Amino acid sequence: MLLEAIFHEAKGSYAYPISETQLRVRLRAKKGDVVRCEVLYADRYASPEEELAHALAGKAGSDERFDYFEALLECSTKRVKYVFLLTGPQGEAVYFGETGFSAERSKAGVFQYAYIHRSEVFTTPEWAKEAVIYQIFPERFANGDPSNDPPGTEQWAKDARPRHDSFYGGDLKGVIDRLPYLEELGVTALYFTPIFASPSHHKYDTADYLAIDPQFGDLPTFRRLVDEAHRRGIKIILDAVFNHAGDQFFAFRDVLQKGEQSRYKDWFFIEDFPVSKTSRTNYETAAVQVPAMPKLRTENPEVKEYLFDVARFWMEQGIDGWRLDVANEVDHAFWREFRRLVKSLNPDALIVGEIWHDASGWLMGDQFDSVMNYLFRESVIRFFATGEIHAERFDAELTRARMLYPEQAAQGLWNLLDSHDTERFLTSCGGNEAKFRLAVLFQMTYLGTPLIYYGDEIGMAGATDPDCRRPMIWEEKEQNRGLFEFYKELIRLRHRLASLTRGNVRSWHADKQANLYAFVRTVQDQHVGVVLNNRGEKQTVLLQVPESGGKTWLDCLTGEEVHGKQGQLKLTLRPYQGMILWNGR
Amino acid sequence: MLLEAIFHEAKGSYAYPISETQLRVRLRAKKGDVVRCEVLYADRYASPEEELAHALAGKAGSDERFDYFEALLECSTKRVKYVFLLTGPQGEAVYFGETGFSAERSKAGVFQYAYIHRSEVFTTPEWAKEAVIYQIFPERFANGDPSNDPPGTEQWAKDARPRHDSFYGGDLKGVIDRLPYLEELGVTALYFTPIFASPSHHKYDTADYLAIDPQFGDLPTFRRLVDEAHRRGIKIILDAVFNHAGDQFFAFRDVLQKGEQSRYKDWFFIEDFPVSKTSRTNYETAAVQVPAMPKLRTENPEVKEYLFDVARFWMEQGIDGWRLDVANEVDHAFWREFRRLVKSLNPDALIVGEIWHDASGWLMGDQFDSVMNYLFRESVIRFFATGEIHAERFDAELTRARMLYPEQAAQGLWNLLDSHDTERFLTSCGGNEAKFRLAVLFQMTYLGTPLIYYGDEIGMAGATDPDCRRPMIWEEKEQNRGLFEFYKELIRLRHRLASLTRGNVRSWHADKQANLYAFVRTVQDQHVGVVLNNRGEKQTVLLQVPESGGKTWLDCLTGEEVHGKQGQLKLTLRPYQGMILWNGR
Ligand SMILES: [Ca+2]
Ligand SMILES: [Ca+2]
Repeated sequence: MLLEAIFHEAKGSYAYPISETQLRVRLRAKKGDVVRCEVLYADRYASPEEELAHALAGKAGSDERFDYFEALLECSTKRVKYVFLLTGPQGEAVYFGETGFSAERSKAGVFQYAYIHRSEVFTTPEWAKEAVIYQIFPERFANGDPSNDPPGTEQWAKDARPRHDSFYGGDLKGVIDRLPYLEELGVTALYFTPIFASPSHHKYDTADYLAIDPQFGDLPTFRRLVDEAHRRGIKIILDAVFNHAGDQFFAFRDVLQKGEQSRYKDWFFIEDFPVSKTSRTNYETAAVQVPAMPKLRTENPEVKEYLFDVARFWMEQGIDGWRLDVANEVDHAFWREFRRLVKSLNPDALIVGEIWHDASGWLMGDQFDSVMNYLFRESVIRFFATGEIHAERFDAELTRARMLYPEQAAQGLWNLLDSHDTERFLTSCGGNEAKFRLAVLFQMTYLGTPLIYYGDEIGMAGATDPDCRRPMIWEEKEQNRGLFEFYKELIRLRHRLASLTRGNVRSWHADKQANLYAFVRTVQDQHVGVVLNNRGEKQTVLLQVPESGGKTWLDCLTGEEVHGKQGQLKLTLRPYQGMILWNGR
Repeated sequence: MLLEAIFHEAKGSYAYPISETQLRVRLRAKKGDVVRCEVLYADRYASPEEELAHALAGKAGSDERFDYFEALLECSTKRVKYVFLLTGPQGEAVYFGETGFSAERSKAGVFQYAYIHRSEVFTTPEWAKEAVIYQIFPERFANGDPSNDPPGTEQWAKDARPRHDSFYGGDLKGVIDRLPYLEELGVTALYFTPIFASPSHHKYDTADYLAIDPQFGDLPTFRRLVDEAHRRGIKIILDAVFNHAGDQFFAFRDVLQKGEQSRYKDWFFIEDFPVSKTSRTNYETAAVQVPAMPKLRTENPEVKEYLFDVARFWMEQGIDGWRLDVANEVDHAFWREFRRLVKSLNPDALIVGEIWHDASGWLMGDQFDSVMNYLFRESVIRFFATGEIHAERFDAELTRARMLYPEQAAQGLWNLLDSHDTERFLTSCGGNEAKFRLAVLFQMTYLGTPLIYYGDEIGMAGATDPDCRRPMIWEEKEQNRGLFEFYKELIRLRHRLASLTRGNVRSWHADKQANLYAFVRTVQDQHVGVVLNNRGEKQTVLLQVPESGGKTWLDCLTGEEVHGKQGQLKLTLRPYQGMILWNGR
């Protein structure tokens, strides 16, 4: 076995506590090099001649190139040292520890998780563990008050095709007026893109962090939304853009006028004076050469304190969480402290980040609760929509992203299909609803938090920005109530099947030919196996089902009962059909 | 090449800044597996059509199983994305990125270091980079004040062989009287084991954090010691026992008297009252069943604040840093805040921890400045002392550990040859002074901060505790002035050769048969080579030396001037003789 491909670390995503006396440990190895992984451990202060504890690490999954083994160590003393006993195909015994590899245990040394502090056990809000988030782009969701529509607002019709500068008048009132609809669907939370006062159309260049932009509504209106949403069981998540402020931001304005003599000169990253010029920026800004968005020096305590105050303000209005924008550019110190604050005001406030790359440094538990799961979108798009990859490959990408962070994070990653910055998934599937349904079926049964982009639930289509931001279709006649009802059912099943919300994920079957993928969600004794026939052909499949997990299963989508014989389940899936088999326990 | 054995991450010890605009990158792969590692990178927002910047990753070293490539990235934007270009022994090329591996650059994906904030750049005290520390065992260094000796103190003589309950009267006053000696030796700091009010002999069970143990002196004397030491260019480091307190601790005693009625019961970990019993305890303690050492709940704001105040008090007295004890058992949050307090009070205050296992998590730059290099000792014991490992193996251990943490930490690790909890190194050398001397030569020229155990410089000997805690030999005729002068010369050389304090390390030669090891420390244009012939026989060797690094060398220890001919250097070493070649640049 290739010893240089085996990996572990007493930290990060490979060693972390799930409670004060339970330590989870993961081990990576060349796919196929290890067939049996066991952990021998003991208290760190245990006598040398003491009997070691045993814990078998079951194989948690495999990806494109590696195998991952996982074990749960019981540590009543909250202190543990451990060494891996890896067994290969030809029965070779190799010990693995901090010192390195060796046929003799003692020479391998041992890994150590010094101590488990409860304040360091990754914890996220309970409602978010079984939530269903709904993204709302205010300007295009619903116009509840025409009195606030800016000049040039265009007609609200299904045949309307937005342009970069188009205006439809969507506002908060609109949302309040539609909560009944959103309640019917079963969404548990609403996620709003920036909606704070700004002079631009997109509102990412914050003019006043303490006020709702006039075109969307006012503070009194926002409070009404918060409450009305709250009694329907819907939480509110606001989008915070702390990485940079807008060029209308009061503090920035003082710099544009007082320059060097500005009480806030150190609140930003300014090269030299005069403070500005057209087409040329002499101060750091968002991305590259964007004068409207001067970068904020979050490292500056005064800046820190203001942003925190901004945070305090809106949490006082009763919001439930924040989706951080371009957070990976704000110092960790800030986020570590932001968390501390946000949680102190409301232990149940959610903190979701947006980072387009391995976000581990932010998902250890002392910073964000989760991040947008773009890896999930890439995988479902290339698998369900374009077909660039087959089911077995789909399985790989899926497994790899999953082993990225600790389980507490994986469970609350937002699984999006699209957003206001990309084309609508139905478009991605080329108008093929049969494909859309299977992907939605997956989205609703996989590990993570399902996020629905406004309108997709009733069949809205569209190209990328700005064709993805078309006016919400409210004409019951123009809506795909068929698809809508589909979401309802799925959201329903996900709320009653504890396994779909808080269970683990283990691949069940993968076939590059049949392009059929199946996985099993498990929590306690309940098992729910999802089978995806991503192929336009009626197919039969024989699945392995060890009798231990049950002898009878129910397909929650058809009520059809399927029985297993001698460890096998014969399933017949119509073109692009998905099955949700509950073990009834 | 075997891709499953190649490793990298956009964080930790494999990706970190060294400046606000410079990012170091490390990559490892199977030994011999890769021949060229290039880093192609650009700003995170750079246009897809722009050319990528190139960066050559030199092989920073290699251990028993891996090769380590390291490169430096120039990021003027403080934002960078990059991909690796790896070539095998057969010229086959492949890109390595976050996405995975591919012959195509784009399909490899790209690693990303989102942003480099100045507050996150690992920064350690400048004086610590070129320091030489002397570990003082208060009770056994010098007795300047007979009136404060503990009852039953024994005669201070060379033939004395300490026992567990022995006493000799060493105290702070003694250290003061001997400050001239330390100054002559050349030490720039003193490390004191615990010296705070405690009922026991060892003083690890803190009774009073704010007072010096009467047998050692009092605050006035401590102030005097700090001042007399400072004027001599010597700093003061105290040992902080924050993981647990003594059972005589004002807080613990209160709970002991009032049980659940005490306002300090939540400062400890108690399962049920009343609180007390011998060999058995109803409260968590350091290690296993140690009544006199109840664990402090450092997670508690009150407990946190007290120790932080305790710190303030001593720093107000003028100390230069702390040695944390069992630091790996207190929460990280505590340690991060400790650092902020400490540096705000004195940016040049050192924070050294003691972890007996991979300490990376505490060495990212937001916690400790470095830790004791227990690894160094291990390699030195087995290499120079017992000879259990040969020069090539020694090479591996040394190299592997070097790559364990970020260069800023690696550079300041405390490299000890022994301690008060171990036998003296000379004894480990079975009394062989040649074996001992050669080790000191390596210690005084290798990467990290040399830590001299009191008396080792004059040839003290002894088995592990308590025989290593014999009273310091002060009678000049009874001291080994040869050894002493040896340390002095090596210590003086280390201060003049910038390479020896601020230079990197590269293996120069490793011969398992001749048991000769050589390395070179480099900074700017200066190169200093160290050749150690760890054999009791006269040996001759041919070292490589391309004319680029010079053709002339000087043995700083002997003054002998050697010359390289045709890129080769002829060296003749005497038994256990070491050579320090300075290229005079
Ligand atoms: Ca409106
Ligand atoms: Ca004394």
